[PDB]
Amino acid sequence: PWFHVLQEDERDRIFGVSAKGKHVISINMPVNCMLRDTIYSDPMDNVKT
RNA sequence: GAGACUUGGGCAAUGUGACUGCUGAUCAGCAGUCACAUUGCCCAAGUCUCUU
RNA sequence: GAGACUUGGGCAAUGUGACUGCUGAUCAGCAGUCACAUUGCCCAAGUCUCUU
Repeated sequence: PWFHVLQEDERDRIFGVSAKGKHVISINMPVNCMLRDTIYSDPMDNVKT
């Protein structure tokens, strides 16, 4: 899986004010994989969790 | 070689636990220096007025 | 000399400004290093099947 970290502007562009200090990441699949769409994460602080 | 099992070897992926340094951001607490401002003590110094 | 006026300078208490350094906390992040797990691939032979 290809994970793309979402910077601050896209965070509150797609999510609420909670995405200010709490990071958001994305999940991206190849077309060969069943999913051809992206998956987004819960706005939350540390990337590890 | 393949199908499967037995053991071993090779590679890879991903995750987990621990350690040593390295910086980042924010916040509190402390010291020192320099400068400006207020008025006064204030003498120097020139000008000017009075006058010495 | 008195006074006006100005430059020269320290001193006086007091005010504010700018800079560096010092200890202390939290969070995040980096580069290393060891230890364990699963998954997948490959190969070897043990066993047999299939095929050259």
